[PDB]
Amino acid sequence: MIELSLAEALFLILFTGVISMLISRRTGISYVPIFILTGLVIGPLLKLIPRDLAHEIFDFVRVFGLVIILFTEGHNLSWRLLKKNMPTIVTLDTIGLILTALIAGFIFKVVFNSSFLLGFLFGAIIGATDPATLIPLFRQYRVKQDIETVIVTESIFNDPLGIVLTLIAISMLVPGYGGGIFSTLSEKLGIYAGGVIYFLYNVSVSISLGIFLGILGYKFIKRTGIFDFPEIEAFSLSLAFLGFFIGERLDASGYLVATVTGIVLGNYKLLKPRENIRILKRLQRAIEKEVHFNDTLAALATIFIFVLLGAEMNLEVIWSNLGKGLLVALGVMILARPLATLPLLKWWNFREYLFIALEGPRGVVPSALASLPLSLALKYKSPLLTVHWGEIIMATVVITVLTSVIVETLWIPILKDKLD
Amino acid sequence: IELSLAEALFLILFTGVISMLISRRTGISYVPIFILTGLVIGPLLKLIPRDLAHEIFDFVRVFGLVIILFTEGHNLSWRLLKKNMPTIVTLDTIGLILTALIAGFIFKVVFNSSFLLGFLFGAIIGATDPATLIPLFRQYRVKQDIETVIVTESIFNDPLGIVLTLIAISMLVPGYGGGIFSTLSEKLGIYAGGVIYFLYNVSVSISLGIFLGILGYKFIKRTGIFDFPEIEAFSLSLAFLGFFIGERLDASGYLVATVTGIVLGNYKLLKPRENIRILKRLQRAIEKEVHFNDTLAALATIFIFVLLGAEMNLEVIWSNLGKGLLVALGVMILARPLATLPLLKWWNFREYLFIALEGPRGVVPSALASLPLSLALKYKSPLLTVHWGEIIMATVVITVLTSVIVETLWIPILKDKLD
Amino acid sequence: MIELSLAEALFLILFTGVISMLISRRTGISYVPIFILTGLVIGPLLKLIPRDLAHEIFDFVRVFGLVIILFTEGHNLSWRLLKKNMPTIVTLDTIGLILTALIAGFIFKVVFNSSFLLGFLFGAIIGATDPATLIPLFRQYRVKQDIETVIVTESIFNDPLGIVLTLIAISMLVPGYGGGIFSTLSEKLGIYAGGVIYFLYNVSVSISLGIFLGILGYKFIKRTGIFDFPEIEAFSLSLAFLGFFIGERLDASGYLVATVTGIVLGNYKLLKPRENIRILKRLQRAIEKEVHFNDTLAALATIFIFVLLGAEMNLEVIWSNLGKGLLVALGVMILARPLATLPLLKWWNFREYLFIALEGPRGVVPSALASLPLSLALKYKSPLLTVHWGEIIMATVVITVLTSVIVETLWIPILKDKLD
Amino acid sequence: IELSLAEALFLILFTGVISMLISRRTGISYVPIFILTGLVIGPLLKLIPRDLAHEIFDFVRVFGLVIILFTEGHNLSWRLLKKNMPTIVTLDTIGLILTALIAGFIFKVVFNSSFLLGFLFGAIIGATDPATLIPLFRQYRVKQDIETVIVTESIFNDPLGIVLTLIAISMLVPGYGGGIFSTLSEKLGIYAGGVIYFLYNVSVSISLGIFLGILGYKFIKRTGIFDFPEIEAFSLSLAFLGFFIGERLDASGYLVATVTGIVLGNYKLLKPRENIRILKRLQRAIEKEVHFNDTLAALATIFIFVLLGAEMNLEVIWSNLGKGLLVALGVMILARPLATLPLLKWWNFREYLFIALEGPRGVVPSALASLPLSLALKYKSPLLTVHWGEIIMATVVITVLTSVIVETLWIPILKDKLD
Ligand SMILES: CCCCCCCCS[C@@H]1O[C@H](CO)[C@@H](O[C@@H]2O[C@H](CO)[C@@H](O)[C@@H](O)[C@H]2O)[C@@H](O)[C@@H]1O
Ligand SMILES: CCCCCCCCS[C@@H]1O[C@H](CO)[C@@H](O[C@@H]2O[C@H](CO)[C@@H](O)[C@@H](O)[C@H]2O)[C@@H](O)[C@@H]1O
Repeated sequence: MIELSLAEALFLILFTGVISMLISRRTGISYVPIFILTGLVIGPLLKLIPRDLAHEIFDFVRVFGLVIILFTEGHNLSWRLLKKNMPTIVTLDTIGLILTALIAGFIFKVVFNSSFLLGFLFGAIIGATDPATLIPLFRQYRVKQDIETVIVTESIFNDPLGIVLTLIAISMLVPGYGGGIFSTLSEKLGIYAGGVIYFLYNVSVSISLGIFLGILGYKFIKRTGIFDFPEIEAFSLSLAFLGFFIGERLDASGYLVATVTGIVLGNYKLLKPRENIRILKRLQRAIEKEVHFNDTLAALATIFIFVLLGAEMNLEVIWSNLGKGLLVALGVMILARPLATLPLLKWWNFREYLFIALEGPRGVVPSALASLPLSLALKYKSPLLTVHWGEIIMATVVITVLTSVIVETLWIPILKDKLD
Repeated sequence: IELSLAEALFLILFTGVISMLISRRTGISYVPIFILTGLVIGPLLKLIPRDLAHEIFDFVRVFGLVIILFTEGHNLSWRLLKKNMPTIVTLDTIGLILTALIAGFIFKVVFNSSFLLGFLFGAIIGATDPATLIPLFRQYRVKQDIETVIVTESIFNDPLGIVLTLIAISMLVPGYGGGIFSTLSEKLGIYAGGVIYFLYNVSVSISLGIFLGILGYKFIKRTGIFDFPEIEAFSLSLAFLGFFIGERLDASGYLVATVTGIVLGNYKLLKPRENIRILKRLQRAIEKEVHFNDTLAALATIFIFVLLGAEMNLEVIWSNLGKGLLVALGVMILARPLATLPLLKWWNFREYLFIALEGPRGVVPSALASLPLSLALKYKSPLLTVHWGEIIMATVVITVLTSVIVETLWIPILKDKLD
Repeated sequence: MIELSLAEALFLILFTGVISMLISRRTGISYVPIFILTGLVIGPLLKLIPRDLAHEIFDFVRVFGLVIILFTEGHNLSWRLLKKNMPTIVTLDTIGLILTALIAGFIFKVVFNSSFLLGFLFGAIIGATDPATLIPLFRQYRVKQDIETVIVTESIFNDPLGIVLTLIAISMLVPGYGGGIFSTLSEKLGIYAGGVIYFLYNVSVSISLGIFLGILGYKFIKRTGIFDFPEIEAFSLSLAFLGFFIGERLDASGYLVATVTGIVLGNYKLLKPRENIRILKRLQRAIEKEVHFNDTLAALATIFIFVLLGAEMNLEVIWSNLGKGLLVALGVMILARPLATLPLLKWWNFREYLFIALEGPRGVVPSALASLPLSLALKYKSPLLTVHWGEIIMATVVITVLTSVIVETLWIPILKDKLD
Repeated sequence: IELSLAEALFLILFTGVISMLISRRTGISYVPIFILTGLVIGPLLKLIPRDLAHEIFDFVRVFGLVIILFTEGHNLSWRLLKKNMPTIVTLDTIGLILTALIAGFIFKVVFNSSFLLGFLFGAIIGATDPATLIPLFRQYRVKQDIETVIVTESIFNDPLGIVLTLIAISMLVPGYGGGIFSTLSEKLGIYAGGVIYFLYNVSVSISLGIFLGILGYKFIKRTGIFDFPEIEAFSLSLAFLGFFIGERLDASGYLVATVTGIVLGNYKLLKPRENIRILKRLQRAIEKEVHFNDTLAALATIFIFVLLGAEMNLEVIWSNLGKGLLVALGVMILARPLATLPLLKWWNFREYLFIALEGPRGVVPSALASLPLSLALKYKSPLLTVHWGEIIMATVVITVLTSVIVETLWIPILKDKLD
């Protein structure tokens, strides 16, 4: 079939998305696994959408959708609230993310023999976190104000970072894919240390440039004074993708850049008392509307990601490695998190921290990166990265997300009473 | 790969923003600014690979159009249609087709091209979109009913302006797509077959259209979905469903989507059935949904215009503007009136001359500008030399530009000097 | 596989061609059906070459190969020898070709219900003749000098003409494919008469223009005086394809044009006694070499055509309609020819003509046009021309060529003694 | 579709003919005339769509090359090779590679491009083909052995000039094709891995080459085929077989074919086995076959050159000729000698300087000119920006032109002033 098949796919996607959201609206079950299972049914079960096409879309979505999503997530948070607990988090992401990634790598490595790189990329994928399916649930069981903040921040920050780790890990697996400066710093200064140097490098660059472009955007809106639709929205998207582009060109993760810009505009209010208020309020409201708009967009993107992930998976590989994946998953949930969150114990009680450690689930970003290695393997051949291992990784990640979301979402309340 | 895409989207959207700025503060209509800026971005700076832009255009040509026409379908009043339904119907069937033919004759006798090619050009330049005229309407206080009938004309010509292109296109491909139209053409000749095919198309499209609209509303009732993002996802879903099925039955999915848009945009009808209580809520929810979609459609519009700007090549358009302008003036001065003269029986002569004269060509042709060239270049069909493609496309560009601008300058003079 | 699969295909083609030619060199059996069967084996039997790829090549070959072949065939004959029997032949081709085409159309029509057009195109395909596999055989059994000439001429002339009929017939089946002037003359003056008017038209145009370009070529070689390789060869090809191009642009069969040019250069010797002989002999020999070269080329092309035809066929359709095809074939052989060659009886005896009528076989051109309708059906969809009918036509043609060549080649000698 | 193709072939071949004419009567070498005429035909007249020409080039790049290199393999003397085999081997391995590297350094420091891109450029401009020099050789009476070693250098550099390109190309594609070279690069680094890969390639290619050659001759004996067209079909068949299998085992099929060409061209060897009676006949049959194939190869050569002429775009080449010429002079004056200095140990200094200086770049680079651009444009690989492609290609054009012409003008002066 021709591009009308793509449209058909689109309709099926959105429709099923709506349906699933209805299920969640009508049943306390999180919408994520519903999305996934729905994708599975709509895909492999009924062969309505083929995996090849599914992936063909999935790359596009993997880019744009994630950009929008991350940007918006950038918009959502509040800098004061994060500054409140700033020292805690930076370590938390940096150490946790990497440590979780590394240890799970070791974890993955044992279950199926693989060069570390494979494991490390697995963890790098599972790196990110998404308690977006818990945030409502927290309010639903009188969860304290304080921790929700730091967790939210953790997710919003680690989402792009998991990618970086992933892109780093992948770059290690395939020579040409690695950017220039990484290659240089690697050959020159080893891979272990090179990873770190490039880490601090691209992080610093990305965040700084993100700030730059962000405030530049703010000033632009200031002078231009665009309070009316749709130019503000268009400008927003253009800005995000700009940050992403430039960021990626300079061998950095443009995702983090855009995200950062989102944080800026989302939490930047600098003005001279000489300035009128006729414009500040207009820009405020404008920003608000644009934000909500992109919230909708990001929602769409999210739905796409989960469902497509659903129709992406190969049942055979899954079932074949069903159990193993499970062990890996629960293992990750109950070992990777607590062990990588140990060095925060000096800030909260042996009981207190246990919650936030044991609670962290895995969602969007890893769901979107599950097919990436497979994508490459299909696109480019490499002995280090077999297609086989691609399918394996993807399957395991699927299981991981499922298990994580389900178990965490289910066992939240029990924790509360049993800890507070 | 995707990096270049990101760059492109960035500069396009940014471009659009800037263009809306300069249009805002200079008061000039935004469209020509769009086209010219796109011109800058593609060929002038050589920043954008024309062919990639062509790919993106291949993307937008269906989806952007679907969305745009859907939202257009929303912004409609069934009542105001009901008032002048015969005027409209006469204007969008007979008038449109006649316009196509006439334009065809023009193109033929100006380029020595085959009449089929000319007719293709006509079909492409059929649809109109005077969204830029509206502010001038409410500003110079043009009579309401006129504005209404013109608008309602556009909303209907946009999708009908598409099928006719697909017709001529299908006529160029020797196999005729092996579709219904092929058969009809074989059993009754191309003319008759074409007519019957048209009627089939429109009929089924509208029936299935209102069908899906109703099914949609009903679905909302049973499901009771009133919140973002569920409602929007639903809307898009329905749109593309309509389109997909539409084309699946060889009918203009665009027409279908538009019709569904009409349904939703004009559905306070089954309100007295259920308690109005929740119904008001769904009404306003639909309203905000519509607004959102309006924004989307605006975006897609920007895409289309700017991309059209970038895709053209100055060599051809220059070498052929000397004739091109003449073609444009030609259609503006001859095609519309001769096609709208049957409408003289209902309305006044002055009113007639006005509504005929004021006929700007907008988005839809721009979206179909590259289409013949694309099909020619891709399918490598013998009847469609690529040069012909460039010719048509350029001609379309000229036409659009000139039409939009002089129509935009017509009003103040055109009103007072006759009405 | 990538374009190396095409190369593989090439090797297989030529190799098997060589093999088959060895068989014919080592066994009196004509090389044509050997080629075909070889193609069948190498194709459908072993799936070494897929039908899709096979056809993809087959279009290319269908063009260029035929051009070269027809051109060379143009070169081969001698104008004096044809002028000897000129009145006989013109009628013979014109009437026979059309009549054979028409009657076989009726013949095809009865065996399987079809609109005439289908039958007419069948006959149009079977139109051409190729006794190239008999020409040696004639010498092998002391066949008289006279008839071989007229038959040779008949083939060389009817080969392009069968195409025209075919292209005409096809054009009738698919609207857009028909050229401009045919369309006009058809709508204006009916299809029956339109066919004739366009026939005389494009024939006259093609032959005239062919002469023009031909002598133009001769003069060019004269002034330029290119006696050395390879410029003469390149120029030859360029000329042929030129004639073909221009011919096709003016809604005429460029094949016939090129062929005609070939006839010209092959048999044109005009010079002033004032002119030296140092150049005439050089151009003579040059022409000779170029001719032989293109003979080789044409041979290659021929091999391609037959073998690819072999790997093109669908065994299922064949077997399904095996018998029917046979009846059609022998029917054609024993009815179409004699009945369409009746009006030459006023020139030769009731016995004499019977030979040349009953002997005409069908070869190259029809072998190359067997897949054309199918080609279109696959490329373009049309209710009048189903893919089904495409496969059918192709199969029937295959059977026809096989049967024709085999039976004629086998039963030649018996005729001689039993008639002379 | 095919109509345009026919037009193209017509004008190309005709063009070639004319070019050979003007080259014949003006005495000037035919190659630059080829390139310039192609220039006329493609961009100048806009007669030929550059991209279609690119397609055709994609066709010729394998087949034309296979034939050309095969026939080249024929025209060879095993004896004369045996004489200076070490000189040759040293010249085609170490010398060639060194030339590539040096050119790479140049390209890098002149365009700021990555060293890999430069090296790609080097690999492309590696191979040489001085077929235009031969007449000047026999005319100005250059020493025989020199001519021989240079020729035998070319015949071997042509295919080796290809693999190195495929190397750098493979290096650009991140997956490295997942081939042997990938593995070797992973286990031993790109340098070592590349070397070992090279040795593997050459070894297997030659072994299998002579294998197929022998198998070919033997086949002829058993089959006793001495006549057109059987013999020719056979030849081509064998060539493409060699190529196919060659590439199937990730080896340069070009190298294989060339080697088989060497085998056939130099096989009077097993004559004393069988009665020479029929053997003389097969010998001469092989001779005429070779001649035929020579004609073919000439044709393909014309194709390649003219097409190269048509494919380029004057904008880029102009905007970058200022540097381009410098790059060319650069390689001619620096790359060869520094790469041929190890050959100083065998031959005299004057002879060395001569054979080094006189190093024209011919067909093979021209065939690989568009290849990086093609792969970049098609695969859309991130490391290969299309602009880079245009740059490389143009640079190659400049290089070829200048090299050929100044080398062609070198000889008369270059001989007497030092030898
Ligand atoms: C700018 C002019 C003032 C207008 C403010 C715009 C609305 C911002 S307030 C904005 O409202 C949402 C939908 O009503 C609420 O979202 C809530 O989430 C709940 C979680 O199950 C759902 O029941 C929703 O129905 C809603 O009650 C609230 O969490 C959010 O903060
Ligand atoms: C121009 C200088 C003189 C050289 C003349 C070139 C050769 C032209 S003569 C040219 O020779 C062919 C191959 O030997 C012959 O072809 C013959 O056909 C026979 C049919 O089974 C085969 O046995 C062949 O071996 C050969 O004897 C002959 O029919 C043809 O006419």
